[PDB]
Amino acid sequence: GEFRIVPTTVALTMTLDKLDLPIVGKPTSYKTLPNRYKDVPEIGQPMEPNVEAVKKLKPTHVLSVSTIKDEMQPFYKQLNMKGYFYDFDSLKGMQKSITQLGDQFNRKAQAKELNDHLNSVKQKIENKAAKQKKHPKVLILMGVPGSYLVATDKSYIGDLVKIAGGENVIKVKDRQYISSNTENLLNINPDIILRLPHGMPEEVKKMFQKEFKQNDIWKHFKAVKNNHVYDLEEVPFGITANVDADKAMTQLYDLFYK
Ligand code: HEM
Repeated sequence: GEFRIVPTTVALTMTLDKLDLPIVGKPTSYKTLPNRYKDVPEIGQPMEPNVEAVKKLKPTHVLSVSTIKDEMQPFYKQLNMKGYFYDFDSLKGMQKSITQLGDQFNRKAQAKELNDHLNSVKQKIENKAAKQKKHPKVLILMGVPGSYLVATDKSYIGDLVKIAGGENVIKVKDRQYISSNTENLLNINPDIILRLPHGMPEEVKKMFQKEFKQNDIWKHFKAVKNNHVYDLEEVPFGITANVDADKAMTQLYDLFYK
């Protein structure tokens, strides 16, 4: 009858806190987790939780996200439990996931409240963006340890850019993040370049720093010449949606129009 839930991602953990739910394990993260989970044990990093540690807690439900569904299949196999891959790649997707979590875990009122808040902020920002005369063309880079990718409309940051009134210069939509070389970056004309870090932020920012100094293509971008290359904080600007999308939407709108 009772649920023993283990969220494997920081976004899921913060979502279950907004839903007023207890959990039995939590991800290993450098990020701030809700205070109420201070004492629950860590189960390893989101992308590779410890199979042995998760089993130990006798969970009823182990939760993951759409963004890494394929890379998580072996984990769930070894766990020998049902895969849960909540869509956290857009506001609409996360809204659906929140409703689903509310239904699964008897938190329908709490889910509706959070969804209503996020919907209200989204609508308000989209309303403001509609009234803007100009809309920046935007290139979004997602830096990970060793390399950087380009974010599409299918990624959370892509959705945020769209909501805030930006036009993503990357038009391909079949995956969330694409290689630095999938679309050619000489064929785009962005007003704004956004750089988001992941996994190892310190290493990523010095990597972006060195890339922009050493790869000749960047000096020629007008966003670079006009000082509109922005390094975004991984919190609220992460690799998936999170319940602090209200802050992310508001902050991005304010960066675009100031
Ligand atoms: C390139 C090598 C990569 C490395 C070494 C890496 C490493 C990490 C690390 C260290 C974390 C935990 C950060 C924390 O302490 O909270 C994390 C989280 C995560 N990563 Fe990556 N990452 C990489 C690329 C990617 C890519 C390409 C994706 C998929 C688009 C991805 C998806 C995720 C997701 C969904 C989480 C959980 C986010 C959350 O906790 O809400 N990672 N990764």
